[PDB]
Amino acid sequence: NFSGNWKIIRSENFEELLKVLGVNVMLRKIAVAAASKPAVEIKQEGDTFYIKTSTTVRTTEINFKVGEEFEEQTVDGRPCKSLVKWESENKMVCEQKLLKGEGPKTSWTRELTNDGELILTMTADDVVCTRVYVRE
Ligand SMILES: [Cl-]
Ligand SMILES: [Cl-]
Repeated sequence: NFSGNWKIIRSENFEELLKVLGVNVMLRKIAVAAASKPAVEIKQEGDTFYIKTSTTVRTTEINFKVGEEFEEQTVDGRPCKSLVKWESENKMVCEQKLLKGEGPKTSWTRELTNDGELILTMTADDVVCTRVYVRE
């Protein structure tokens, strides 16, 4: 199950994800370094989740239940309305809809492997970033 404190072990394509969302080079470079050793805390109670992710300069906290819309931010920091569903046993998928304006379609997935790794994917249109974590 997803509860725990998680440390990153792999990251692919993060800078490009930000690039396609229009994030400028200075901010991209700052963000990638800032998130290179994040702190991720998850508390799962059935279908209810608390997820806190902290970088060197940012901290985000979401509280949601699978199947119930909630507000969060896109990876580039725009407010959005999100909805998580279970795709399969321990794989949740989230569609995001901007609160204001338009932009590239964004989504994320979080799944647990049999070996206890957490895989996050984040997509912005046709660009996918994958980050893998393990429990502390
Ligand atoms: Cl990366
Ligand atoms: Cl992260």
